[PDB]
This record gives sequence, structure tokens and C-alpha cells, in this order.
Amino acid sequence: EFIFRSKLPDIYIPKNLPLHSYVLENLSNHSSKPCLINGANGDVYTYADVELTARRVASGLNKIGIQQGDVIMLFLPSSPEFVLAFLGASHRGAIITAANPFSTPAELAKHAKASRAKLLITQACYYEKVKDFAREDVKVMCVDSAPDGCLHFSELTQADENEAPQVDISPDDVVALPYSSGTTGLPKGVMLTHKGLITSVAQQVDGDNPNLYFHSEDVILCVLPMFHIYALNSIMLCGLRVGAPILIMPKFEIGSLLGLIEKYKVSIAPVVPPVMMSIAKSPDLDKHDLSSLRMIKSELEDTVRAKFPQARLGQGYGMTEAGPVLAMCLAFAKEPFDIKPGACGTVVRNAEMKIVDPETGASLPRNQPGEICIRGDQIMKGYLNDPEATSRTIDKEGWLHTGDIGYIDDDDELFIVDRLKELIKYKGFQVAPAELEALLIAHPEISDAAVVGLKDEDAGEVPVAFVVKSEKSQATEDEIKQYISKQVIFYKRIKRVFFIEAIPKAPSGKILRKNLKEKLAGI
Repeated sequence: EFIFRSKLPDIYIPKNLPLHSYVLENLSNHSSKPCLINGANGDVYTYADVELTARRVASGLNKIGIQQGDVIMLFLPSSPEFVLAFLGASHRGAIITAANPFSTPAELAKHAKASRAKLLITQACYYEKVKDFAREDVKVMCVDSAPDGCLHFSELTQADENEAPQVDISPDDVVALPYSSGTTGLPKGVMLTHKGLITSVAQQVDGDNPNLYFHSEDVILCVLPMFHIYALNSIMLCGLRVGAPILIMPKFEIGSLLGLIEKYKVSIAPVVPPVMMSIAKSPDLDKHDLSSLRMIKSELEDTVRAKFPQARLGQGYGMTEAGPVLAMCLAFAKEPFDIKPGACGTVVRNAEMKIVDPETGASLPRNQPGEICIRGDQIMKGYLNDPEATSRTIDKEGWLHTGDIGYIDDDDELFIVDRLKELIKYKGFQVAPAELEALLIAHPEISDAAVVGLKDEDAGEVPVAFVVKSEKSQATEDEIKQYISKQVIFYKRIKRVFFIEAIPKAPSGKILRKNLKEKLAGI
């Protein structure tokens, strides 16, 4: 098959360490340097402070009953406490799952119930959102003031680290549980393991020629939310492995970021497009000392490079299930190289990428559009308590099917062409086939299924399903449709059932939905 890889060579990546141990491995090389900088109040935590507090938190976690394997839900804006709680849970062998502090009480409750969260760490003001959920065993802990009977974070930071539990962690054990997007249906718990995250971090900042050339002499900005796996990984974990201080902004005033950048000598600035466009069009650029700016992480490309000639612009491409970094450009490697516009980078090192033909499942060559598939130790172990969904996303040969269409040119550069292609366009609605296939196969007389979109005069496309019912089964199309009908909102409903002997599949196992879609083009 046509396998594509990083333009960089592979590197050594430990396979026998817990995430925290890998990330703080070179602690000694910058023990006393700044690690966490609270932009809100100026507080500074040294690396030694963070490593010690982490072990103490592991002890406190055990003191209040949280144990290995237990889930800890973080409900905090980006902040020092978030980082200390994370490292603490890792040291304890617990799992952390995070949610946006601004979520609604209902989603917060769903997130907490779905993840089996035993502890919830948040701020006082958010206690109001979570009191209805806790009332229905999970313990609530606040970082600032502890309203009513809530626990206080200091119970963890002030605990005696001598009694932190002796724990044996397996690299395959889960440490992070971020929830997937709802692109394939319902948000799902993505199990990122110790080994998985160590690999992702290594891929980014390790080697004598790291894809990302960070170091303790840099200052990394953290204005993106830490609850999102991209920041938690690319900013927090990477910042730590490297020994770089992290400038944390719980909330930032857009428009005065240039001031922050100057005052703290930010060298790496990961920022969303809108904030980036703004500072780039600021008429006061030459009035600030931005001499420290080295990298800015994602038309506007041309102006950015024009307004910050001293800095370099880097590009990436990620997916939660992927760890989540899939690809990066080489613009900021110790040995830098340029990427052509439109490209999003090149597959991360220590991994393999493949482009597959949607209807045959065959490997495509360079310059040919297909679904992006990646394989390597950085991808998730799977979806929490959902092996069926897992085995239908990651084939038996280890390839993660991203669901995105793209191609790789002669320069080994990756170009994304279309996302969410699997979605069915029904009257302005987008229906995910995987969501319906799970309900479908759940039926006792159904062993396999595949849903696709059938063109309709009015609706554009209507969800249809190919079903392989068990031999002996006499279930009719109407019963199947009613069965699904009572389990989902009207627009997600199957309007046709087509029974067949078997669902078209590639040697891999990947069901070929595109193939079935083409089969019905006639109808």
C-alpha cells in the first residue's frame, strides 16, 4: 500500500514511563526556573514547586478517597490549579476529564454522569451549576472559596506527599478523557493513555531536530482553554516536557495582548484566528517590543508574516481521537523548512499516514483525494465503554479513519479538502451515520448495518440503512424504521431499509459507506 510519513526521521520515545514522569523527566535542568505564571495576579510557580505540589495532590486525592482508575472532572478556566490537579491525578494514577466552565448545568451533568466522575474541581461561582448533579455521590471541590459543604483545593495542595500512594501505572492506562466532537453523533469519551500522550508530546518537541523547537528560554502563551485537549497537550504538556514557563490567562482582554506579549516576553503565541488578525492589524505594533516573538500558532497568512517578520507562522491539524495532533508544518523545527500555502503540514513523526479510496478502501497514491487515515501510538485507545464504536473507527490493523478528505502532494505536504463527508444532508440538517448504525446493530435481529444518504427531491438526501438481519429473522422494514424512529429526533430517522447479505468492507474492516451510496445512485 502507499504509506506516507513525516519529512523528519523517527525519534526515540520511551514506552516504559507514566506521563508525569516523562513530562518532568528533565525537571532537574530547570528546577528553579518559572513553570506556571498566573497572568491574572502575577503569581509564579517554579518547576520544583509544581513537581512537589503534584505529589502532594496525589496524596490528598487518596486522603479524600479518590483512587487509581477514578475519574476527576475539571471544570476550570485555564489556570495553575488546572495544571496542578492534572499532574496530581496523573501521579495518583487517576484519570482527568475536563469541560468548559461556561457549559450549561445540563451538559455539565451529562458530562459528569457519562464519565463516572468521582470528584469535580471548579470555582465557587460555578457551584450553582453543579449542585443538582452532586445531589443525585460525586464530591465537589472548589479552588477559591468553599461554599456550603464543598471541599477546598488546599486539601490537595497542602497534603503530605510522604503518604502519596505507591502506584504502578501501565503506559497503556488512560490519563485523559476528553470528549469527542459531536460530528459522528453523540460526544464520546476519548481515552488518551499515558503512552499515547507521551508519544504525542515527543512527536512535537523531542529529538535532535524537534518538529517544534521549544526550550526553557521561551515563554509560552496560554490564552486558549486548557480543558480542550489541543491546549492541554500542545501548550501545557509540551511546555512542561521542555521546561518552558507558561503564561496562563484565565480570561484575556483582546486588544491589550500586545502589552502582555511585551511585558512577559512571550516567544510562542498560540492563538485563535480572530485574535491573530487583530494584533496583526494593530497600528501600534512598532511601539511595543515584540523582539521576543518567535512563533505564532494558528490571506491572513501573508499579512501575519508581514507584521511579525521576526516570528514564524506554524500550521497544524488535529483530531481529539488522534491524540490529537495529526500533522504540523516544519516552519518552526530546529532545522526549519517551508510549506506551500493551503497545506496544513506533514504527518507527525513516529507514525504512518494513508489516503484511502472511500468506496473501495484502497490506498491512494500522491495527489489523489481520499479519507485521511493515521496509525501510531499517539491515537486514542478507544471510546469509553463503547468498543463497538471503537472497532468501527479504528480498523483491526490500527488505522484511525479521521473522516476527512485530503491528499498528499509530491512534497509530502497534506492538503485538507473536505471534513464531515460522511454526513447526510437532510433539509438543512446534518445526520451522522455512525449514530444510527449503533442503534441499528443494537437490535437483536440485526448483526450489521451501514447508513447512507439517498437523494430525495425535497429533502436533498434522506437517511437510509442497509441492514444485515440474522438468518431466521422475519423483521420487516417498517418495524426496523419504527424501532429507530422512537429512539431519535425526526430528522435523524431512517426512511428506508435495504436488507442485504453483507455490508461491503475493505480487507481492513472499514465499512465502505461510499460504496453503498453509489449503489443507490440509480434509485
